[PDB]
This record gives sequence, structure tokens and C-alpha cells, in this order.
Amino acid sequence: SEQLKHCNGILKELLSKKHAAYAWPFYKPVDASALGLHDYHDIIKHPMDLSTVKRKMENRDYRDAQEFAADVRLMFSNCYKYNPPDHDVVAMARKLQDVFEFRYAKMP
Amino acid sequence: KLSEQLKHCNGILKELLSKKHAAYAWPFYKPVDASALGLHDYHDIIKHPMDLSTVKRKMENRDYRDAQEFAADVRLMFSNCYKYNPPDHDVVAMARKLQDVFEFRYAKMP
Ligand SMILES: Cc1cc(-c2cc3c(=O)n(C)cc(-c4cc(C(C)(C)O)ccc4Oc4ccc(F)cc4F)c3o2)cc(C)c1OCCO
Ligand SMILES: Cc1cc(-c2cc3c(=O)n(C)cc(-c4cc(C(C)(C)O)ccc4Oc4ccc(F)cc4F)c3o2)cc(C)c1OCCO
Repeated sequence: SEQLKHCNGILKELLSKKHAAYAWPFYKPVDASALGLHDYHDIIKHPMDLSTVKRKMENRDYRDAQEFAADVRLMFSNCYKYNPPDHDVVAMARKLQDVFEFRYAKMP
Repeated sequence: KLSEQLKHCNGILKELLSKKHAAYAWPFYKPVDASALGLHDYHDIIKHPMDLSTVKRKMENRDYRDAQEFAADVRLMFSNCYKYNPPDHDVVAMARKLQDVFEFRYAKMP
């Protein structure tokens, strides 16, 4: 509950403008419809992005910091699972995760 | 089943401690010898240490009910690295590079 106020702090930093170069594809859920990804939801069974995570933080859905991470990592995993590992979205994901895991480990 | 999950978690561990990734995998092969490295506070800051040999033993001993628990320890390993070290330092770059092989390999796992 005091540690969730930090998890919020992380989400805030994840969405700040510094990282926006590589963070943006995770602000909004994947638009599989528009991108023509007919198979996206057959493979990604539990979509997740940072907006969906924010709603949940607002709605007090995350009990501990562990549940918060679960979803944030799930975002990145969905990216690695669906996408060939060369593609740039993967290399951005990696970039953003690297910041995440930074702040999460630092968290008191 | 659930032991089909773990079969693949074995395949991931194998990859992680293999030939190719050795450049950046080696500081996680065995525990952090704080004593030797002159780290008078490592075990103060890191309450639950973790490394790949430890993971490997647990995988043999069958302490992991599922991949979800396996991942847990691997993530914990990388976490501790990131927790203890400032972000510039080289270990971290390697930690990061190995985590990227894992999440790749883990996320592919049918
Ligand atoms: C065009 C295309 C896109 C994607 C794909 C995967 C994937 C993904 O995992 N995430 C998290 C985000 C995107 C993505 C999302 C969006 C919107 C604004 C619609 O939400 C826009 C572009 C996206 O993908 C990118 C493609 C190339 C990039 F350099 C960067 C991207 F973010 C996204 O796109 C995957 C494939 C295979 C693809 O190519 C279609 C086959 O040629
Ligand atoms: C000497 C020293 C070492 C560490 C440190 C942190 C850290 C770590 O998080 N992991 C996972 C692994 C090592 C590490 C461990 C080992 C052994 C074989 C003893 O287990 C050997 C080297 C290690 O780290 C490196 C030190 C210097 C390098 F140029 C590269 C390293 F991988 C490791 O070393 C951190 C600091 C700040 C440090 O400087 C202490 C005062 O000089």
C-alpha cells in the first residue's frame, strides 16, 4: 500500500517523455484490427498495455507490487511472443523493460 | 501437462549457460562471491541471493511446480543484479543482455 505508491511512481516514469521514442507502442493496446494482424488474439490470449495497467492502478486492483509487475512483464512477454526478435518493436520493448526492471529493483 | 512446461524450462536453462551467451552469462553461473569481491554489504542489501547453478539444482530437485515459478527465480537473479549495481556498470549490461535472451526464450515457450 506504501509500496503501491512507488509502483505508481514507476508507471508515471514509464510514461514520461524521455522514453517516449521507444515507449509509445505500449501506451495503447495493440490495434491488431488496423495492423491486419488476424492472428494476434489467437496467440496473445491476455493482452496488456500501460493504459490498461493505469486503469487498474486507479481502480486499486493491484494488491501488492508483485501483481503490478506481473502485468507490466506480461506486456513485454506478449511483444516477444508475437514478434520475430529482429523487429524494432522488440528492440524498443527491451529498451523499455530495461528501465522498468531498473526502477522495480530500486524500489524500497 | 505441467511437466511439459518444465521440460522447456530445462531447455531455457541450457541455452542460458551455453557457449554463445558466455560473454555476458558468466557472472550468473554461480553465486556472487561477495566475500572474495570484498563486498562487505552484499548480503545486507540482497536478502535472497540467486544464480543459475542454484536454479539448476532446484530444477533437478524438482522444486519448481511450473514455469511461472522457474521464471520467478531467474527474474529474481537479474533483479538482485540491478538492485545492487549502479546502471552504467558492466555487469548490468550483461544482466540486461542475458534477461533479453531469457524473456525471448521464455515468451516463445508453447
Ligand atoms: C505491421 C506489423 C505490426 C506488428 C506489431 C506488433 C506490435 C506489438 O507487439 N506492439 C506492442 C505494438 C505494435 C504496434 C502498435 C501500433 C498501434 C499505434 C496501432 O497501437 C502501431 C505500430 C505497432 O508496431 C510497430 C511496428 C514497427 C515499428 F518500428 C514500431 C511499432 F510499434 C505492434 O505491431 C507486427 C507485425 C508482424 C506487423 O507486420 C505485419 C506483417 O507484415
Ligand atoms: C568488485 C565489484 C563487484 C561487484 C559485483 C556485482 C556483481 C553481480 O551483481 N554479479 C551477478 C556478479 C558479479 C561478479 C561475480 C564474480 C564472481 C566470480 C566472484 O562470482 C566475478 C565478477 C563479477 O562482476 C564483475 C566485476 C568486474 C567486471 F569488469 C565484470 C564483472 F562481471 C558482481 O560483482 C560490484 C561492485 C560494485 C564491485 O566493486 C566493489 C568495490 O570495488
